[PDB]
Amino acid sequence: NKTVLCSNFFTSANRVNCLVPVDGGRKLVYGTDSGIFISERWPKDKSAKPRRVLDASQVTQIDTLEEYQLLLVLANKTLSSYPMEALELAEGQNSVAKRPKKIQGHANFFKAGIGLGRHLVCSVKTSALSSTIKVYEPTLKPFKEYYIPAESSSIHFLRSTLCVGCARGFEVVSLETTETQSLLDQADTSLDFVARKENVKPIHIERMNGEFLLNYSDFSFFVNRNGWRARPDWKISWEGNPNAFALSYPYILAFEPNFIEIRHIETSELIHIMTGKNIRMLHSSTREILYAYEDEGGEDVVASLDFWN
Repeated sequence: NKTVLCSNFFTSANRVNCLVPVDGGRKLVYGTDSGIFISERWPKDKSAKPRRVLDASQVTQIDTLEEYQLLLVLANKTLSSYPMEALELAEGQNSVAKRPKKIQGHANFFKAGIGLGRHLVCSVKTSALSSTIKVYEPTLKPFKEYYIPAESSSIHFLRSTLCVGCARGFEVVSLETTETQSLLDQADTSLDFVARKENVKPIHIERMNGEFLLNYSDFSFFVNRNGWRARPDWKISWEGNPNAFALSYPYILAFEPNFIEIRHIETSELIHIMTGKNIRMLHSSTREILYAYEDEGGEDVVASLDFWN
């Protein structure tokens, strides 16, 4: 099932760039080119509009550390924290809770995950050229920094290490110690299609049992750890150029700007294509996958996909 959550409020004036659920999924926080808004996921009153909570411009990425009651905001390349009370109804326009704390001045993307010891926030500067990675620990203090001689698409926490999606592939980087190694094994000949292509866009990594599902813009396949191929006869080549992925067993969903492609994880067969315009995956949780799309004219629409059997 697909359900439309909000088709009325966001428009061609000021589209939804990003979103994160808070308060156990009972509220949604939206980032746009002009501001940050909050609504109820299940409002009692259906004339309720999202409400503006922070002024901030060019908000391209947003997340939380719920344990530390921090809202994390990337706005016109500046990464900052706010306390979660910034979102309260009780707070007014000048209150000290809506004051940002600068974390890093210039950043292209970030990722907050558990990655030990403590748990963490990474900010990545990147160009065609190179990438600089900074890592932070709980009020937030710096911790470790890294350098990478390639353009980076993505970043993933893999227990004690960071796996960076960069133009040469997934490269594993050691939190304490080191230095760095590719994930895939050069001797595995069943992985030559990956090596054929240079360049690639590694986008997303997912654990299943003791295999990992690796998702790039061109293809998906499984490895074992030691990055040796698993299910060697199983391979998906995507119809489009997906920039995001989500797993909702037994389905794997690839989002590209003009369509969502849905495949069966066991058989690898095509189940459904959902066409549209300017499709952006917003957030994937055990609850649902939230995404946005343009509809005529000029509505911006927020929707939910949820699977059940």
